[PDB]
Amino acid sequence: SDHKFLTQAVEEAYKGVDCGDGGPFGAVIVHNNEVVASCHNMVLKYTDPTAHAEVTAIREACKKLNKIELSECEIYASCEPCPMCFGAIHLSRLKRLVYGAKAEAAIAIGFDDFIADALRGTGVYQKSSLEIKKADGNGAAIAEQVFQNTKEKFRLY
Amino acid sequence: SDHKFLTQAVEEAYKGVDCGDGGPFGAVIVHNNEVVASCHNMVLKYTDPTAHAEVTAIREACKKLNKIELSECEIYASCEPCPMCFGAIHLSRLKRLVYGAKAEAAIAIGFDDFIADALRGTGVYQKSSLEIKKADGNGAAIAEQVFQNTKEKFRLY
Ligand SMILES: O=c1[nH]c(=O)c2ncn([C@@H]3O[C@H](CO)[C@@H](O)[C@H]3O)c2[nH]1
Ligand SMILES: O=c1[nH]c(=O)c2ncn([C@@H]3O[C@H](CO)[C@@H](O)[C@H]3O)c2[nH]1
Ligand SMILES: [Zn+2]
Ligand SMILES: [Zn+2]
Repeated sequence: SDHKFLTQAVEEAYKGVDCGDGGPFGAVIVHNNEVVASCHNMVLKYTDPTAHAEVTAIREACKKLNKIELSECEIYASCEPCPMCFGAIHLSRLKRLVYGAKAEAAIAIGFDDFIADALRGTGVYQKSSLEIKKADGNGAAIAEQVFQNTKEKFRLY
Repeated sequence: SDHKFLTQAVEEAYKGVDCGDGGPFGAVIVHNNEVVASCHNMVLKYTDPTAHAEVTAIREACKKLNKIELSECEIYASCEPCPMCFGAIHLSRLKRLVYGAKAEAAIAIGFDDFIADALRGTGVYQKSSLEIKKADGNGAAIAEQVFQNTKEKFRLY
């Protein structure tokens, strides 16, 4: 099931960059194999620098489920969540995170050198016991290729 | 001017608690002593765990100026911004953060031990360049008092 939802996040990244909503980032929030939210980066469409794919997905899932905690849900991110998005995942009480590409793949096409210490376990104050899986193999290769594939179809931000 | 805007952020915190919008947190974004945004936590109002005072203020400031970067603006937070909000502050390119109370003040009254390494200077992957001022004296007293005064006047989240 991990491959299915990570693939959906990747295709959301492509869709969002193709419609000009924002950058090539997708996020899918699922509740026991039922997709609650399927979103991409909306920074350009919303004129909102916080409207990352993950934050957008959290907003939508919480509004749809009428609760501010997503402890029964998991989030699939096309790319490794940034510090803001990882903090949002923590505040959401999401119980699992699966992400496709490492943040370096986005940094390679010019994005901010902006990586969540708590995700990589390199913090003094911020810790995390969130279950975190970095995908490998097939879906991971596809997810990493997103940034080379889309790098001239959108504005950096 | 720092004290005036920090006190307005604290006033926003009290205001938001009174109307049941969310927790005792406020944020004011200014552009050369002109207020661009004045908000409080809206997590309960919006059913959105990302709607912290800082994130709400960034969204509204960027909507008012019709741009996704706030490089000429400064932000005043009644309480030390969390990892999510400090990440959003990074992404917004706000050039200066002035915050009132230490995160320990919010932790003492029930909020998560959820502290941003990059704000306190212990981040490894996240490196902030923005100027950061922790308020002293009367401003610190105001901001810390927020959490004693609003104890059990709001629903925790
Ligand atoms: O988690 C993220 N979600 C996004 O939508 C997004 N859009 C851009 N970025 C930037 O990509 C880099 C790798 O996380 C960081 O510079 C992010 O700010 C994003 N990070
Ligand atoms: O930066 C923040 N803005 C808020 O609105 C807010 N509301 C609650 N909290 C929590 O307070 C603690 C200290 O920052 C952390 O547990 C935050 O999640 C907040 N942090
Ligand atoms: Zn992000
Ligand atoms: Zn916050």
